[PDB]
Amino acid sequence: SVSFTFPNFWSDVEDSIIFQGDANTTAGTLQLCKTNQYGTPLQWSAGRALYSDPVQLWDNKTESVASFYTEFTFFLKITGNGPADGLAFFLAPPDSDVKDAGEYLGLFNKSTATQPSKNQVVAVEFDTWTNPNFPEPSYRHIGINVNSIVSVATKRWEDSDIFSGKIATARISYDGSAEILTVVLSYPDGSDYILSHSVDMRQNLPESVRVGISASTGNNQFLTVYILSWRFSSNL
Amino acid sequence: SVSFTFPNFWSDVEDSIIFQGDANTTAGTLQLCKTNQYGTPLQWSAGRALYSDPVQLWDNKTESVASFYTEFTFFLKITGNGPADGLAFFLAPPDSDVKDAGEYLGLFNKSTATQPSKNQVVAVEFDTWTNPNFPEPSYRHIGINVNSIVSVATKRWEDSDIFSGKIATARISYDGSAEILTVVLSYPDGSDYILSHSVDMRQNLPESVRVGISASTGNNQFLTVYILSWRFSSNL
Amino acid sequence: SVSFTFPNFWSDVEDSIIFQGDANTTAGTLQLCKTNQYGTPLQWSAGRALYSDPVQLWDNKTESVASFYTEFTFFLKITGNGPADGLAFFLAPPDSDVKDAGEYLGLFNKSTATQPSKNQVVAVEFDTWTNPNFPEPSYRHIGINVNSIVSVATKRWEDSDIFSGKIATARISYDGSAEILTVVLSYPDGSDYILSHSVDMRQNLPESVRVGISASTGNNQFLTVYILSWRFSSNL
Amino acid sequence: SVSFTFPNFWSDVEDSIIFQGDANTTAGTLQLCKTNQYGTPLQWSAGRALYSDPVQLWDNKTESVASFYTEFTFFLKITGNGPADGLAFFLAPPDSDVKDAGEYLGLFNKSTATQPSKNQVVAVEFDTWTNPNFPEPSYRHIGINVNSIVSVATKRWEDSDIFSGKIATARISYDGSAEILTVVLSYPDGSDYILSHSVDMRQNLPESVRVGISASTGNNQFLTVYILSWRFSSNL
Ligand SMILES: *[C@@H]1O[C@H](CO)[C@@H](O[C@@H]2O[C@H](CO)[C@@H](O)[C@H](O)[C@H]2NC(C)=O)[C@H](O)[C@H]1NC(C)=O
Ligand SMILES: *[C@@H]1O[C@H](CO)[C@@H](O[C@@H]2O[C@H](CO)[C@@H](O)[C@H](O)[C@H]2NC(C)=O)[C@H](O)[C@H]1NC(C)=O
Ligand SMILES: *[C@@H]1O[C@H](CO)[C@@H](O[C@@H]2O[C@H](CO)[C@@H](O)[C@H](O)[C@H]2NC(C)=O)[C@H](O)[C@H]1NC(C)=O
Ligand SMILES: *[C@@H]1O[C@H](CO)[C@@H](O[C@@H]2O[C@H](CO)[C@@H](O)[C@H](O)[C@H]2NC(C)=O)[C@H](O)[C@H]1NC(C)=O
Ligand SMILES: CO[C@@H]1O[C@H](CO)[C@H](O)[C@H](O[C@H]2O[C@H](CO)[C@H](O)[C@H](O)[C@H]2O)[C@H]1O
Ligand SMILES: CO[C@@H]1O[C@H](CO)[C@H](O)[C@H](O[C@H]2O[C@H](CO)[C@H](O)[C@H](O)[C@H]2O)[C@H]1O
Ligand SMILES: CO[C@@H]1O[C@H](CO)[C@H](O)[C@H](O[C@H]2O[C@H](CO)[C@H](O)[C@H](O)[C@H]2O)[C@H]1O
Ligand SMILES: CO[C@@H]1O[C@H](CO)[C@H](O)[C@H](O[C@H]2O[C@H](CO)[C@H](O)[C@H](O)[C@H]2O)[C@H]1O
Ligand SMILES: [Ca+2]
Ligand SMILES: [Ca+2]
Ligand SMILES: [Ca+2]
Ligand SMILES: [Ca+2]
Ligand SMILES: [Mn+2]
Ligand SMILES: [Mn+2]
Ligand SMILES: [Mn+2]
Ligand SMILES: [Mn+2]
Repeated sequence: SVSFTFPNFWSDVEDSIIFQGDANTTAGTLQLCKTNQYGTPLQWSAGRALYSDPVQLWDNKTESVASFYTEFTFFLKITGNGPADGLAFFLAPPDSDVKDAGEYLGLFNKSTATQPSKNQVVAVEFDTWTNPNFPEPSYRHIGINVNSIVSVATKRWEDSDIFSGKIATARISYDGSAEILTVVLSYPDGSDYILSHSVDMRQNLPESVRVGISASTGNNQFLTVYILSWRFSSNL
Repeated sequence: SVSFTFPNFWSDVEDSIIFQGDANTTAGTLQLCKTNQYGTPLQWSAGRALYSDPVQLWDNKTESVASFYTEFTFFLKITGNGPADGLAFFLAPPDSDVKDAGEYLGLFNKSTATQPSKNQVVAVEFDTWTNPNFPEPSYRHIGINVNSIVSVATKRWEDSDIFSGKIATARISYDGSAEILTVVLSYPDGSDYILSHSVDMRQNLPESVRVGISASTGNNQFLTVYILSWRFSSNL
Repeated sequence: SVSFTFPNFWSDVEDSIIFQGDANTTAGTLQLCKTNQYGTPLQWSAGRALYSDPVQLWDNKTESVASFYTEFTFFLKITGNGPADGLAFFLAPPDSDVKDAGEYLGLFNKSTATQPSKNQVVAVEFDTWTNPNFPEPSYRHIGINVNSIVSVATKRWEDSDIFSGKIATARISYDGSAEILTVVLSYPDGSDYILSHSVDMRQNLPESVRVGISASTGNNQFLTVYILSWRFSSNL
Repeated sequence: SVSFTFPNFWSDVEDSIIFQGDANTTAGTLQLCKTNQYGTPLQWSAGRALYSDPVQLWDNKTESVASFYTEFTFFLKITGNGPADGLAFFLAPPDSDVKDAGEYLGLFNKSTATQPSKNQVVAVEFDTWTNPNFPEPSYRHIGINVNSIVSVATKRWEDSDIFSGKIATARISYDGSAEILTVVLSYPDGSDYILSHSVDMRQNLPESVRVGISASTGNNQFLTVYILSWRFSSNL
């Protein structure tokens, strides 16, 4: 059983959050990627914020899988028409470090991003940029990734919400018995996105893992991701 | 596309909410079942609060199913050791009225509660009382009901949370493409319940329906359910 | 050095709040005056909710009036054009009990309401009814009462806010050194009422007092006051 | 009759807020003074954020000082034992620009900071550093400044709250009729600071003024002030 709550990141979350890549706290929020003194986000950057304590995903001698829930708010600071690349919530082995930037969201490497058998990561992505390098929706989208940058299921993410300049609330749940991952993205306006898909953690990740949030950028400099709050709870 | 938000029920929600059975507003909240002048809940009562506007669940000539999300907070005013019977969120034909009280949660009739083919209702229940009349967990529980008072899937609901005297937050989502219903129950302490199950609305409900919240009581008078807030959104 | 916080009144505030007259808790709120089973407020009723623990207002040889701050939210459920009589925050001797209803706000008796030397109560009133019995604004108003139902200072209270059907936030502060009482009434719309006046508690109240909120009604039955939250802190 | 509300500073408040000195927005907040790429605050810096629209303070032949109320939250990011210099809310002529840093809080010049007749500024200061250059409390404090860096009235500000690492809420009100300025500083823990003092804006400021918040630093580099939200309303 694991749980934590960050109403904000004003306190010294140093002894509770592992910062990878560019990740760090900025004025009570988590800023995954670096910006210059002029507030302009740097190109090809990546960062991740992983919770220190590990999570018992499942048991082998019991085959019993754990359930978990996470909720976090984020703001997309967009100053252009081509924001990239987005952010993602994810689970990975405790020693997993930041990977490639750009379309890989700091989760995979260029060489194996499309090879599930060569990865150990499950994530829900909020993709603000359609990439031609591999198969994916031609529109902004939300998706569930199982050991691959190519989502197993996606949902269209409206630009009116992406460029809304409003605080979004992401909720992700997983029922260990049913083996179902669900994501709900909500905007203060009146729009909710719902995406669910069956996924068995036992065949995609080790018994013990860490949870975190990742973000990255490519050539454009029109986007900076900020996480305002974050809580999580898990039960075997 | 349908959506609404009730941060509270202080306003005159008369021209937006259909009250069934005992249901009504009480000091900014929805109180489904009646209590006396001494605050004591009456026995064998039932009540439902349905949103006026109908929701397009699915399309026949398109086979396309809609997705929706709902969130609401509730408080369990318990004054004894045997609180019953609980509450539930549900979807049913627009002309569906309150049914039997007690273990039926105002959703089914005594005679057909266990006969799916004789019902038109999908619900997520928060059952505070184990009934011997039909099969169900011997402990307090949360469940998904598909045209029957006998849940297709359940999750244990800890008494420490039920008798916590705290405001609970219920979240229910449905992905029309994946045909998955998910429920998350959260307590300000640090406990989250997650329950997901595949369910196809097309074979359980008509194209157009109404959403609502229901509650009922039996012989005991140790429980009074109050809904503090409620919002919903749906998209075809 | 006394302080307390009530984010709501869902818990059993029995062993912390002294209920006088009709006062009691109702669905997470404080309802000072009673209503029938039809939700209709009874005529000529009065009620007060005083915090159990007494507050040290001042001292003699020590010479040091205590400072305090209190904040609370309330809703005016109005169903007619003649709401009466309103509510008030007050300080009085620990053994002070509810007084007369109607225009006296449960704070004074009919025979001495206009005689300062015969009373022991300082209060901030939110008067929704202009009375001709004694001098007072011919319009709804907010006021500072020092041992009298006749305010020493008042501020007009716009009807657009009174019948707004929105939750109001009251803030009352007192600087024991400057001997100044300040009241600020705020509405979510965009209106703030400010009223300050010099007042020396030492010559109007005993060294030890209790703080509370009261309300009352007269002939009309168009108003029911509800207090949703309440907090207070003091320092000698 | 001017009013504005900033629940945060995530939006482009460019066409609503005049940034002076180092002031600017940082991740949804206002950062008055600059910090390097290492998050270290620069020495001897100053910045102010004034609301664009001017406020009508008072009139002559009309005789009617306007009343106003303002509320804002701020966080003191402290990394050392000598945080300086603090922040302040103020009113000054519309064309007033940032002044000297250090102990002057960006509000006065070194040569005239102690000369009321040479200044046009009324403010509430939150001084985290006792200066020996001029008379002031030998302990951290809150104060009301009338055309001088030497407060006419002050209140001790406990270090437990200053180094608390929690978000503080400041509330400032002014009754134009009573000519009374009141400040209330509140911490989520359970401490409220109250300070009131008589002040006539008519003899200290022009008929039209601008309101804002300022901050500054000296030699030490242990403090960085952040304003998370800010709202204000006024009425002639
Ligand atoms: C406020 O109302 C409550 C209603 O609950 C009163 O307490 C109840 O009193 C009845 C008997 O009159 C008991 O059967 C209940 O068990 C009590 N309820 C609780 C929660 O204890 C209470 O007396 C009223 N307070 C005042 C001052 O009249
Ligand atoms: C919900 O409760 C309200 C109580 O406010 C009921 O309204 C009252 O109804 C009675 C008759 O039943 C009238 O005499 C009163 O004038 C009504 N009160 C007000 C303020 O108008 C209402 O009937 C209840 N709703 C339902 C569906 O039962
Ligand atoms: C506050 O900082 C912002 C940083 O964004 C400054 O505005 C930027 O100015 C640079 C050039 O110096 C431009 O490339 C950016 O496009 C601007 N950003 C935005 C959002 O417009 C701004 O000048 C600073 N304000 C002050 C008073 O110094
Ligand atoms: C996150 O940002 C902070 C900025 O506050 C970094 O802390 C500074 O690190 C430099 C050296 O890298 C030190 O000289 C400063 O003294 C530090 N500042 C403070 C206030 O202690 C921190 O290094 C960053 N964390 C990571 C993992 O990069
Ligand atoms: C014009 O298309 C761009 O070509 C680049 C090589 O010339 C590169 O493929 C780029 O994609 C990269 O940047 C975008 C936008 O910033 C995004 O971050 C991608 O993930 C990243 O690979 C093409 O857009
Ligand atoms: C002692 O068991 C009770 O027997 C009753 C008949 O004598 C009846 O079955 C009752 O159940 C009813 O009340 C409970 C508790 O209030 C609950 O509401 C059930 O749904 C309702 O059927 C038995 O508990
Ligand atoms: C018909 O008007 C009533 O006259 C009374 C004397 O005959 C008395 O003034 C009464 O006022 C009372 O009711 C109002 C409205 O409820 C209010 O509560 C007053 O405080 C109360 O004295 C008149 O309505
Ligand atoms: C070494 O102490 C410094 O002496 C200065 C004169 O030589 C001056 O008093 C200085 O104070 C300055 O820095 C502090 C801390 O940052 C504060 O900002 C004061 O306002 C500023 O004048 C002393 O630190
Ligand atoms: Ca992409
Ligand atoms: Ca049951
Ligand atoms: Ca009156
Ligand atoms: Ca100083
Ligand atoms: Mn993608
Ligand atoms: Mn059940
Ligand atoms: Mn009055
Ligand atoms: Mn000072």
